[PDB]
Amino acid sequence: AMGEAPNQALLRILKETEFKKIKVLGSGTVYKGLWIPEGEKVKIPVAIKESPKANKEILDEAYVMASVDNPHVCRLLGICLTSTVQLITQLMPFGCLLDYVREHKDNIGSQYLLNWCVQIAKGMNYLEDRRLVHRDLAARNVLVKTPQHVKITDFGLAKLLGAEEKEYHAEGGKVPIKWMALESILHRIYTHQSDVWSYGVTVWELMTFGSKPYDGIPASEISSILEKGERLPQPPICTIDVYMIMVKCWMIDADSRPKFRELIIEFSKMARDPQRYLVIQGDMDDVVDADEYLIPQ
Ligand SMILES: COc1cc2ncnc(Nc3ccc(F)c(Cl)c3)c2cc1OCCCN1CCOCC1
Ligand code: NA
Repeated sequence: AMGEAPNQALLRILKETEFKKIKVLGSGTVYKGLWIPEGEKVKIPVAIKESPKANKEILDEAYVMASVDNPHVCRLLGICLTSTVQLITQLMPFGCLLDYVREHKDNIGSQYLLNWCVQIAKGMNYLEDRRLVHRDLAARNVLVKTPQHVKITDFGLAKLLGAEEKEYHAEGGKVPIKWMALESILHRIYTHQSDVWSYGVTVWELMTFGSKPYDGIPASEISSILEKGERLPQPPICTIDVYMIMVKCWMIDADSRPKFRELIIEFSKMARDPQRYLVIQGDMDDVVDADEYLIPQ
């Protein structure tokens, strides 16, 4: 019986003249640039993302990204209507967390790993409060603002649940199989609890310092592996306490898996005694970051 409330997010349309590209970051192509609005004496570092069937997907993505506002989720600064539609967002200078953990494998300690798990769970809990199923959570879709501050991005697959709707039922469409809950593979059902499965895989990627899950197994074999009860193995650095959390994320009964709000509590506790839980060897004047550039709502 609960109804739906209005979404009064403001979609800001940026003029192409207001921002300068600088370099490519990966060709979907994403550029790094500088946005210099109105007559404001500020310069904001941005990332800039860019056949009729595809502009619909980029506008669904802009819709979601314009509707989120949390320190651990990436939000839209605005869109630019060129030949192709561009999404403009805060530059996350250290890039994606997957690459970051691979590049700094030898220097990442237990405090960082556990704090990232907390922050990812915070962002995901926020998305859950907004009734959004992300559907593509993975370390490649977490971005690094600084080593101490990460945010979830890439809302290309995300879906808004009705006020009294548990599930999104997908049609066909490519979905990254190695991060998907078993029920999503077999039945195309997605929920907040399927996102929790992906979260566990994401934690595993972190705790192996960026290993590929089920490395060298074809995606078409993953369903039958999971059905037999096999799961990703215990990373070497992980105590049983940390692995148990991961394993719980990969239970067959979706409602048995932890909730994001529980994951925040559990990883917060572990971050206070990090070496109890992970055993790890060797443990421009007018530039404004977009977190200090506030746009009325
Ligand atoms: C400094 O690097 C980035 C900062 C970023 N800052 C903000 N957003 C990014 N991506 C992004 C993601 C979704 C969006 F809607 C928009 Cl507008 C942008 C960013 C992507 C970035 O790089 C993506 C790097 C992808 N690597 C680069 C090549 O190696 C494999 C994948
Ligand atoms: Na230690």
